[PDB]
Amino acid sequence: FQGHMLFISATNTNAGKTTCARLLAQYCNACGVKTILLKPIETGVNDAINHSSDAHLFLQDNRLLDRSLTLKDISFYRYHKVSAPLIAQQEEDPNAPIDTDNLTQRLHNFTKTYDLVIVEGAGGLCVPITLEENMLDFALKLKAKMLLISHDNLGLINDCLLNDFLLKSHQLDYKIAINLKGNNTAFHSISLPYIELFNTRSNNPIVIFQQSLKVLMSFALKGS
Amino acid sequence: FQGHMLFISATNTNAGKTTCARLLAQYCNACGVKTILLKPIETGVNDAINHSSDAHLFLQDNRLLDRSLTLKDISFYRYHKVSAPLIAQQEEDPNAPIDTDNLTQRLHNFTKTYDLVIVEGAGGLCVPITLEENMLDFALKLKAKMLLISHDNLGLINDCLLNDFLLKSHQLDYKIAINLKGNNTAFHSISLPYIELFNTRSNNPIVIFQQSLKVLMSFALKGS
Ligand SMILES: Nc1ncnc2c1ncn2[C@@H]1O[C@H](COP(=O)(O)OP(=O)(O)NP(=O)(O)O)[C@@H](O)[C@H]1O
Ligand SMILES: Nc1ncnc2c1ncn2[C@@H]1O[C@H](COP(=O)(O)OP(=O)(O)NP(=O)(O)O)[C@@H](O)[C@H]1O
Ligand SMILES: [Mg+2]
Ligand SMILES: [Mg+2]
Repeated sequence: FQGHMLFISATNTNAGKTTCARLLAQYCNACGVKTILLKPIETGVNDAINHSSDAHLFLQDNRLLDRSLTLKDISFYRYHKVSAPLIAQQEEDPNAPIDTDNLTQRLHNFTKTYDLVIVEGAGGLCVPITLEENMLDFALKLKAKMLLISHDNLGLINDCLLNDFLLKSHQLDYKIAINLKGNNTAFHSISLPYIELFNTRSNNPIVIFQQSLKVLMSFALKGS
Repeated sequence: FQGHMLFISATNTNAGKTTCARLLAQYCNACGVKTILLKPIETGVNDAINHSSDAHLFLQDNRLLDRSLTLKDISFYRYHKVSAPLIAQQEEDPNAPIDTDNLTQRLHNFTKTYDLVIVEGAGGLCVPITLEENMLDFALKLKAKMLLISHDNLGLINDCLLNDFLLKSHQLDYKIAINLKGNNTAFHSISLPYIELFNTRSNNPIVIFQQSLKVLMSFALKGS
């Protein structure tokens, strides 16, 4: 088999995809599992003046494995508008719809040279890419496994379970992981009691990302 | 037929259920459609010291139609903890699980005396009530129509469409309405372009609450 592919989505923008992706790739690389970070679609950027977008952060990490990589090797559709990608594309690049067949080829080409290809999405599972496809559709076309990152605040129960319902209704292997930030102990008192109950009753438990680097590495790499 | 019943849920706590419920009930009552507001389950309250919970606000509105109403007539399970109702119940009232058969009877009794019974939920569609039921399950047992209120910020696309997927996967009549707050014009530039596209492609469009009091009154009251 060629390298494994793990898509990283989230309950919400700013839940922690980039933070968690970078931590997981660092952990895998430290275990000798050669791992690249890709951000194929990114909104909210201005590359002429700012070098700290997600693709820039990924690029810094990635060049520890390949100095020759450049931004355009790991991120392909980039927009200024802080919006769903479909809208940003229609406004800023009307003649170039996002081509997910092209993306699928470019992402799978990295499975030749990496043990694990981590793909950060944008927006959320239902956020529109093209007129006919959302982020989940893209992940399904990739045949990737899915890591959905949740925020750690009140509301995470509802958000996790809305995504669980959508994911379980589709043919893909997925995990949900809560990105539990430092200084948050309300989580343990308010939300954790239900996560624990849910996990006794579910075949696919919701985990805490920070407790789960080994589990998530195992998940990403298992099988064919 | 006896009075109609409309359940009000949301994308997130604080999206605007109470605000929108009170506006819709006021509009219906001003049209001669006798409407009561109920908050059967409420967390985060301390009735010994605070009289501005959702049930208190509903009670003030409701007593314009019936002076004899009291808090216990319109709200039945009330907890101090700011959490999902299941957790608050297990911690504060371990011997009294929330009984949704009891709730269904109490809520339906108001269809004798009102043209429309508006029922605010808590937490979100997937938030747990009992070990076996969430808010959506409660609304399904009620046989109510559903009004899901969305927030108006970046992220509303994903949130609305996650709820749309869950709702359309169940046997109930529902609308999604965005609670568009004053002073928000980013909405029109950032999110509205996709809502408009989605609505051309959907048999059940996402509306803006503030544009939709007549439409939503019609929805709540139509048919048997
Ligand atoms: N565990 C954490 N501890 C402390 N800060 C965090 C943590 N996770 C995320 N952050 C901060 O929260 C912000 C958002 O996190 P980030 O990982 O960029 O989210 P994201 O989901 O990738 N955002 P986006 O790609 O724009 O949708 C950043 O400033 C992070 O540094
Ligand atoms: N359209 C609006 N314009 C201005 N303020 C609003 C608007 N909608 C909601 N708010 C305020 O936002 C806060 C939350 O609204 P509220 O209607 O109480 O939400 P909710 O969904 O019922 N909350 P909860 O029942 O606790 O889950 C309140 O302080 C409201 O006054
Ligand atoms: Mg990111
Ligand atoms: Mg409320």
